[PDB]
Order: sequence, then structure tokens, then C-alpha cells
Amino acid sequence: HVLRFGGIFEYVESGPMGAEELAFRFAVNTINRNRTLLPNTTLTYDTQKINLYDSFEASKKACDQLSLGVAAIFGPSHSSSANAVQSICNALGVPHIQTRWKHQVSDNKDSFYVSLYPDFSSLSRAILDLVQFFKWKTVTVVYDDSTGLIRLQELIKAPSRYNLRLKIRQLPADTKDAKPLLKEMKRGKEFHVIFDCSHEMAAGILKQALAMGMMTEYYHYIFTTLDLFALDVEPYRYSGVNMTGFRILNTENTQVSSIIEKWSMERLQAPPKPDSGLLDGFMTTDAALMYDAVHVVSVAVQQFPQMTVSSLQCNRHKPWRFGTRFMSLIKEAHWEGLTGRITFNKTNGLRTDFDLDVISLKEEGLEKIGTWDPASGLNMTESQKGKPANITDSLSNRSLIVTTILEEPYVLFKKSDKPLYGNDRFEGYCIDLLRELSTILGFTYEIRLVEDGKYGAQDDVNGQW
Amino acid sequence: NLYDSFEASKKACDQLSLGVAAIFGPSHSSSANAVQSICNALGVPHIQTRWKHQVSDNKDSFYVSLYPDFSSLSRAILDLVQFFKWKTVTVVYDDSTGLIRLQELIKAPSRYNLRLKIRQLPADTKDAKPLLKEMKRGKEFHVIFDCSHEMAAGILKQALAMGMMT
Amino acid sequence: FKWKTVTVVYDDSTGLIRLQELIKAPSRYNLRLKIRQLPADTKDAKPLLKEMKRGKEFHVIFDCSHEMAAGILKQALAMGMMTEYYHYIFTTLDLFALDVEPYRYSGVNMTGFRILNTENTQVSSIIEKWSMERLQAPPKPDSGLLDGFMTTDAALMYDAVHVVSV
Ligand SMILES: *[C@@H]1O[C@H](CO)[C@@H](O[C@@H]2O[C@H](CO)[C@@H](O[C@@H]3O[C@H](CO[C@H]4O[C@H](CO)[C@@H](O)[C@H](O)[C@@H]4O)[C@@H](O)[C@H](O[C@H]4O[C@H](CO)[C@@H](O)[C@H](O)[C@@H]4O)[C@@H]3O)[C@H](O)[C@H]2NC(C)=O)[C@H](O)[C@H]1NC(C)=O
Ligand SMILES: *[C@@H]1O[C@H](CO)[C@@H](O[C@@H]2O[C@H](CO)[C@@H](O[C@@H]3O[C@H](CO[C@H]4O[C@H](CO)[C@@H](O)[C@H](O)[C@@H]4O)[C@@H](O)[C@H](O[C@H]4O[C@H](CO)[C@@H](O)[C@H](O)[C@@H]4O)[C@@H]3O)[C@H](O)[C@H]2NC(C)=O)[C@H](O)[C@H]1NC(C)=O
Ligand SMILES: *[C@@H]1O[C@H](CO)[C@@H](O[C@@H]2O[C@H](CO)[C@@H](O[C@@H]3O[C@H](CO)[C@@H](O)[C@H](O)[C@@H]3O)[C@H](O)[C@H]2NC(C)=O)[C@H](O)[C@H]1NC(C)=O
Ligand SMILES: *[C@@H]1O[C@H](CO)[C@@H](O[C@@H]2O[C@H](CO)[C@@H](O[C@@H]3O[C@H](CO)[C@@H](O)[C@H](O)[C@@H]3O)[C@H](O)[C@H]2NC(C)=O)[C@H](O)[C@H]1NC(C)=O
Ligand SMILES: *[C@@H]1O[C@H](CO)[C@@H](O[C@@H]2O[C@H](CO)[C@@H](O)[C@H](O)[C@H]2NC(C)=O)[C@H](O)[C@H]1NC(C)=O
Ligand SMILES: *[C@@H]1O[C@H](CO)[C@@H](O)[C@H](O)[C@H]1NC(C)=O
Ligand SMILES: *[C@@H]1O[C@H](CO)[C@@H](O)[C@H](O)[C@H]1NC(C)=O
Ligand SMILES: *[C@@H]1O[C@H](CO)[C@@H](O)[C@H](O)[C@H]1NC(C)=O
Repeated sequence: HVLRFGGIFEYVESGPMGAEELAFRFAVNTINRNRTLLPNTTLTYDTQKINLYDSFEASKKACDQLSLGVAAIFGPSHSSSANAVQSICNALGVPHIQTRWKHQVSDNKDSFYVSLYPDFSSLSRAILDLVQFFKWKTVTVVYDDSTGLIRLQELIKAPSRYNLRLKIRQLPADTKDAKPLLKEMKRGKEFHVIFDCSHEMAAGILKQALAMGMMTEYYHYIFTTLDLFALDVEPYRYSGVNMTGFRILNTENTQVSSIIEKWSMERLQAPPKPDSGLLDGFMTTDAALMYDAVHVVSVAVQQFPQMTVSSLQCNRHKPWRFGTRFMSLIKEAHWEGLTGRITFNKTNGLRTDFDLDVISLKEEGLEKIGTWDPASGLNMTESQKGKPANITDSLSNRSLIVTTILEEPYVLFKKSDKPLYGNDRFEGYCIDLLRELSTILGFTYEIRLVEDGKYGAQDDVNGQW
Repeated sequence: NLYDSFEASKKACDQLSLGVAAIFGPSHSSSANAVQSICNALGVPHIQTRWKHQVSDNKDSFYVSLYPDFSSLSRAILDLVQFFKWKTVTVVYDDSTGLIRLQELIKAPSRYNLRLKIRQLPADTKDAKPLLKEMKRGKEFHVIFDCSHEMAAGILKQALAMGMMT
Repeated sequence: FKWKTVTVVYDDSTGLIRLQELIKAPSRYNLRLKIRQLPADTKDAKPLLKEMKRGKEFHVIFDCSHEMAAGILKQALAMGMMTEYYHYIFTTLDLFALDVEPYRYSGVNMTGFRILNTENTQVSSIIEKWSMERLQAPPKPDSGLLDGFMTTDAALMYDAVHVVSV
């Protein structure tokens, strides 16, 4: 017989196919071509077009799609559309397998849904375990979407028990305009930032943080999204910046590294964009979780062969007779995939047991620096040390602003011919100290003067210098 | 039945076949988002009475909300914190959307001297005593309880028994 | 308790006679009494307790019966005087028969006495056996008394028959 796995995807008008849509098409063709998994069922897709956040049409296509009869409906990747189809699938018995995080309210009495994006009750614990490891005190959470507070719940709280000085800021609705925000972070000394965005807006927020000179070794970033490896970090590979994140897309096994490599070839027909900071042809996370969405229900239909696809009706509330059994086999699956272990939680169809791999920005790109289980905490690796090991050109590619004062043995204007500009307008002892410090460290330097005239002393009634 | 977004969509289509002029739709956000998506697609006005988090990508024209915007009230509470000269507060909210309802008060330490210490009630009702005992210790004198009035009465019954009505 | 300032709040006129050796105590020790007296009414203790909150009367030696020892603490809760600052010594022997359920988590440290020998199983059985014909009549719930316990006035009349029976 033939199963009829459904699915809702946003189509770009004349943009070829959605990235999640390309996964769900190709992951069905993987099961049909490899008869090791499901040798006798031959799955079939029913992909429909859905407008950006239109909950009626997501209710309209799905009631049309349950008239065709499906065995599962793969979710609308939005939030207002997903809350609709979750309630269609609950009232008619069909499972509703989700791929992205919606705001789950505390009181939906629904059973027929599983989320495959990992829960932010566990992610916001994994952010704070990075904060506790780095021994920060001045965290500067920057979100972009209004539900980013929900995503960082356990980090917005705990200045209570874990003594922080959290300061919360929001990117405006001018989406590529983090310039007025980053001007307010350069002043006020916000060097420890927990940018909570998508990787599209995590790319363009770094190009605006490079041109402002906020990409020096003073700064440290703990980007929240599970897509940090899909950024072109080559402009930032040699700047000395700390840049920490996560990765759930397992890129370690020779098995799963082929699937990314196989379908980077396949979505090469899908044309890229200009230099928007992100690398081309990466199965980011959304096509990875939709890939795992096909398999975990495919290991559920394997353990339950007596299935049909009943042509259900929206008007009559006759539940799909196989529904309660087929939902219980989805929630009791453990089938491994791209994003690691895909075990579910009971008492809610979420994913609170998963395997993150903490990544960092080093001189060789983005490298794994540890791992994180929800019941094993943050297992960081041991650098264990190397050596200083020829400090001679460690500060190469740098640029430093040096401030001096005229002092006749140490700094004097070079009293000579026609006007000397740049660094040649100074001479003395500690100017000649820079000339043999820039030799032994290899940086560039611009001697500014002070504007005040002074050397530094505390104001008695104010405290400033 | 609220907490059910598909019965909210069927009874809306039953009224629109019956010929209503305006749906005064339900209270909960999972149901009211489904009703205004119907009321947008069929022209008919939806008139809301409760707070609902409008996603900023809902390009939707046919809804009005008579519940006052928490853009305004979280600037109203931030005025009272400054009128009372406070320097340390404790936002005790109730359910997960309380962080969304109080954005302009949580974003306030970025611009003022105010120093928030955000907390959250449990799923239960009379289990607020392990929370209030953790507020007595640590000297949490100034509290910005974000609850409904059903649970605003419930906390003060525990806050009396903890000896926190001083 | 290392006290240096108390406030004897007695109930009727003979409370001065009942507490001679505590009123005569500033003559010999460092203790500094500030004797007060409840009104003729019951719920009129709030003008007294408001005059004790002002003046910082932290340490109180209420001399009342247990009927009015429950009545003051109901006003002393409503005045916000059940805190971790305040400390009450009750002179009655029926302290153990008060409803301390709304006062247990307050932070208060109510001290008193108890002459009932409620450790021995012989004594504890007679208190149980007496409760059967006492629960035949219902009490009022608003009083604030844990019903079923055997009061000191009932206990001494039980002992008065036996000490003559011996
Ligand atoms: C970016 O990534 C780099 C590495 O990739 C991280 O580097 C760390 O740099 C900091 C300093 O900038 C090191 O900080 C440690 O601080 C500890 C606190 O104790 C000192 O604190 C006061 C000031 O508050 C000092 O005045 C005083 O001297 C105290 O000692 C220390 O315990 C650390 O000392 C360590 O080194 C000495 C020898 O130097 C040894 O005895 C011990 O190994 C000791 O642990 C140190 O001073 C931190 O060690 C660096 N981590 C590394 C190299 O892994 C950055 O954190 C990261 N982020 C940013 C924003 O740059
Ligand atoms: C900022 O300053 C840094 C140095 O401080 C410069 O960054 C790179 O530094 C690395 C190592 O320090 C260099 O990497 C080596 O490159 C060799 C080939 O050279 C380059 O050739 C062309 C240019 O002609 C480039 O297109 C190409 O990408 C290469 O980078 C490789 O042979 C080396 O590989 C192996 O070397 C040894 C010996 O086998 C092994 O032990 C190593 O493990 C390694 O596998 C090595 O990769 C590199 O040359 C530097 N420059 C780059 C990448 O441009 C930056 O240049 C400087 N910033 C700017 C903007 O210039
Ligand atoms: C299914 O989901 C529930 C709801 O999240 C899980 O319960 C949660 O379990 C975690 C541990 O995995 C607990 O979190 C606690 O965090 C604090 C802060 O660090 C720590 O002090 C505690 O020791 C504990 O780690 C907590 O019991 C609970 N969290 C809730 C209810 O918010 C449950 O574990 C999941 N089932 C699984 C994964 O099998
Ligand atoms: C956190 O760190 C690692 C994450 O990989 C966990 O596994 C441990 O990995 C090290 C490798 O450096 C193992 O050490 C050696 O492994 C080899 C190969 O098996 C073995 O032959 C050696 O005798 C030596 O043990 C280590 O055993 C391994 N731990 C295990 C398997 O339990 C590590 O367990 C994590 N947890 C902790 C608490 O460190
Ligand atoms: C009521 O109880 C508390 C704690 O049980 C006591 O006050 C503190 O605890 C010890 C034990 O008596 C004292 O030695 C400390 O000096 C007390 N702390 C302070 C800061 O004074 C005490 O038994 C009672 N306290 C009150 C205020 O009634
Ligand atoms: C079929 O899929 C299974 C499960 O991933 C894998 O072990 C096997 O190698 C695959 N076979 C082929 C021929 O691709
Ligand atoms: C499933 O496939 C096996 C062959 O691997 C076959 O024996 C069996 O009949 C199939 N089940 C069906 C067709 O229901
Ligand atoms: C180490 O430092 C010396 C100092 O000038 C430098 O000449 C040399 O190239 C460096 N590297 C090695 C491998 O010696």
C-alpha cells in the first residue's frame, strides 16, 4: 500500500522552493530509494502553499488535506499558523509533527503534536551554563523578536540567585539597522552579548559591528540560534574575537556528513543571494529538523503496519481510528538522525533531551569546544595549554589608539622641516618605545594626544578621572 | 471550549453563514488568533476584549482591541516606579506571556538606574510560599506582581501568612 | 531572652494582682516595663496595637485568657504585627489550644507555658477520651481555637476529683 504524509510550506512567489520544503521532498525520496528503512510502504508527499502568517488558510489547506487523507501533517513553520493546525489535528486524531518552536501556552489540552525543535526550557539553561562557565557578571541579552523573552526565560530571570547585572535591549523594526543599538553598547561598556536572533540577522548584525570597530578582543558573543556554523566567519577569523554558540546539526559522523554533502549538490539549483555574511549551500537547522521529521514518523509506521489513510472530514468530528496508537509510537521513538538523539519527552510532545555541541570562533574557523546534555551539564574540553610560543607577531593585523602627552624627554614634537603628519609628528623616548614594541608585537599604532592636558586624578566631588 | 482553536473556527463559520455583522470573539490567544484570521479573510469586523500577543508579521487589518495596550501600561508602571524613587524591584509574573506583557519595564535597566530581579510563580496556586520565602530572604521590599485579580488575591493570602504584609 | 523592655498587656483589673512579681521586677533588675491594658471590648484592640507599633513595642507579655489570646492575634495579624521582629509571651496555660496555622509561617516566635502532661500516653488517652462527649457540641470556627483539646480549666477539675479521691 501507500502512505500519504502531508505537509505545509510557505512558497516564495517565483522563488523556487522553500529550504524546509526541499528537505521534506528529498527525505521522502531517501526512504523510497533505500529499502532498508520501510521496504514496503512507499511514502507520498502532499505539499501545499501557505501565506506568511495566515491562520485561516492554514486551517483551510489542512481541512482540504485531511479530505485527501494523510497519516501526519508536518507543521506550518510559523507560530500563529501552527496553533491553528495543531487544533485541527487534535480534533480529528491525526498527529501534527512540528519543526520549529511556537509559543506553547500552558493550557492547550492537546495530545497530537510533537515538536522537533528543542525546547527553550532546555536551551535557556544551556545559555546560562555557558554564562556560568565564562564567569560573566554583566550579561547584555539582545533579542529581536518579541517572543525572544520566552526563549530566554531562565536567563531573563537569575539575576536573583546567580548574581548577574543583566541589561536587556531590542533590535528595532528597521531590521538591518543595529547601528543605533550598537552605539549604545560601545558606550556603557557592553562587551558580553547574548544576541538572540536568526542567523540571517546574526550575519548582518556582525557587519554593522565590524564597521563600528566593535569586533576587537574586548568582546564576547553567545549567539543563541542553532545556525552559527552557517556564517562566513572569514572576516572575523583573524580579529581575536571571542564568539561562542551552539550546534545541534551533527557534522561529525561520516554517515550524516554525506547527507549535507549530497543535498548541497541538490539545492545548488536553488540560487544563492549576494554577500549577506552567510555561507552558501548549508542545510541549516530547519531543513535538518524537517529531515528528522520524516524519519521519526517513519520508524513509527514501521512498527505499526496495519495503517490506512481515512479521508476525514472537518465538519464531522469522527477521529482517525489509528490515531491514539500511532501518536504513542511517535512519542516512544529514538531513531537517530542529523540533529543527534531524537528522543521525546512524555507528558508534552517536546524535545527536552538532546545533544548540543558548543562551538567557538578560533583561528581555524568555528570549532567544537565541548558538549552539553540536559542531565549531564556542560562538558567543556581541556585546552590544557600550549605555550606563549613566539609572542613576536601575536598582535598582528591589529590597530591601536595610543594617547600620550608632550614630555620633553619622553614625547616631543619633531622640530624639523615642512609639516610632519601622522606618527612622524612625534619623537622621544616612549615614542621610541613604541617603535620597538611594534617590532616585537607587530601591530599598528596612531599616537593621539589627550584633549584635557592632564595625566589622571580622581575628581574629589564627582569621582571621575 | 477555550484552549481549543478549532471549535473557535467552526463556530465562527457558523455565525458567518448565519450572517453576523461583527464577531465579538473569544478571550484566549490560541482561539482569538484563529478568529481574526477568519475575520480578515471574509471582511467582517472582529472586536477583541482581551490582551493578545499580535505577532508583528500578522499583516491584518480587521481587528480592534479594547483591552489597553501593555505598551502603555508598562510605561505607566515605570512612571510609578520612578515616582516612588525605587532602585530595586522584583517582577513576579504569572504565566509565560508576562515577559511579553512587560517588555518596556524589563528593558528599563538599559536606560535608567532601575535594577530588576524577575521571578515567576509556580504552576500551582498555594505554592507561592517557597517563592515568597525566597523573597523575604534577600530583602525584596518592592514587588510588581503581574497576575490576574483571582491570583492577586491568592498571593496576598500567602503574603499575609508569610508575615509579608508590613 | 535577654530583654530590656517589655509591655505587659493585661486584660481585666486583677491582672495587676496576678503579675506582682513581674511589675516589682524593675526595682531589682534592668527590666523596664511599660504596662498597658486592653479595652472593655474585644475588637477594639487595634487602637491599642497601633499605639504599640508606634513606640516600637517589640516584646509583649499578653496576660489574657485563651479566648482573648486568639482575639488579639487576629487583630495583631491585621495590624501587620505578626513579623519576625515581634515576640509574644502568653501568660495563659492554654497556649497549646490556639489555631497557629495562619501564624506559623509569619516569623513570629510566640512563647508561653503549658502544664498539661501531653507526653505520657496515660495523659494523652484521657484527653482523647474526653473529646468524644465534647465533640457532641459544635464550636464556632471564627474564634481561632483548635477544637478537641482539653483546656486547663477542664484539666484541673479532672485532677481535683482524683486528688480528693486519693
Ligand atoms: C576570550 O577567550 C579567551 C581565551 O581564548 C579568554 O581568556 C581569559 O582571559 C582572562 C583575562 O582577560 C583570564 O582571566 C583569569 O582571571 C582569574 C581571576 O583572578 C584574577 O582577577 C583579578 C581581577 O579581577 C586580578 O587582578 C588577579 O590577578 C586575580 O588573579 C584568574 O584566576 C586567572 O589567572 C589564571 O592564570 C594564572 C597565570 O596567568 C594562573 O595562576 C592560573 O592559571 C589562573 O587560573 C586569569 O587572570 C582567563 O584565564 C583567560 N582564559 C583562558 C586563557 O582560557 C577570555 O575570557 C574570553 N573572553 C573575553 C571577553 O576576552
Ligand atoms: C592576520 O594575520 C594572520 C597571521 O597572524 C594571517 O592569517 C593566516 O595565518 C595562517 C597561519 O598563521 C596562514 O596559514 C597557512 O597558509 C599556508 C598557505 O598560505 C596561504 O596561501 C594563499 C595566499 O597565497 C591563501 O589563499 C591560502 O588560504 C593560505 O592561507 C598553508 O600551507 C598552511 O597550512 C598548513 O601549514 C602547516 C605546514 O603544513 C601546518 O602545520 C598547518 O597545520 C596548516 O595545516 C597555513 O594554513 C595563512 O597564510 C594566513 N593568511 C591568510 C589566510 O590570508 C592573515 O593573513 C592576517 N590577516 C589578513 C587580512 O591578511
Ligand atoms: C519533561 O519536561 C519537564 C518540564 O521541563 C522536565 O522537568 C524538568 O526537569 C529539569 C531537569 O531536566 C529540572 O530543571 C531544574 O532546574 C533547576 C535550575 O538549574 C535545578 O536546580 C534542578 O535541579 C533541575 O535541574 C526540573 O525538574 C523540570 N523543570 C521544570 C518542571 O520546569 C522533565 O525532566 C522532562 N522529562 C524528561 C527530560 O525525561
Ligand atoms: C566529558 O568529556 C568526555 C567527552 O568526550 C567524556 O568521555 C571521556 O573522553 C576521554 C577522552 O579524552 C576518555 O579518556 C580516555 O578514553 C580512551 C578511549 O576510550 C580510554 O581508552 C582511556 O582509558 C581514557 O579513559 C574518557 O574515558 C571518557 N569518559 C568515559 C568514557 O566515561 C567524559 O566522560 C565526560 N564526562 C566527564 C565527567 O569527564
Ligand atoms: C525567635 O526565633 C529566632 C530564630 O529561631 C531567634 O532569633 C535569632 O536566633 C538565635 C536563637 O535564639 C538567637 O541567639 C539570635 O541572636 C537571633 N537573631 C538575632 C538577629 O537576634 C529567637 O529565638 C527568636 N527571635 C525573635 C526576634 O523573636
Ligand atoms: C539505508 O539507511 C540505513 C539507516 O540510516 C543505513 O544504515 C543504510 O546504510 C542505508 N542503505 C543504503 C543503501 O543507503
Ligand atoms: C513488508 O515487506 C516484507 C519484505 O521485506 C514483506 O515480506 C511483507 O509482506 C511486507 N508487508 C506488507 C506488504 O504488508
Ligand atoms: C620564532 O622567533 C624568532 C624571533 O625573531 C623568529 O625569527 C622565528 O622565525 C620564529 N619561529 C621559529 C620557528 O623559530
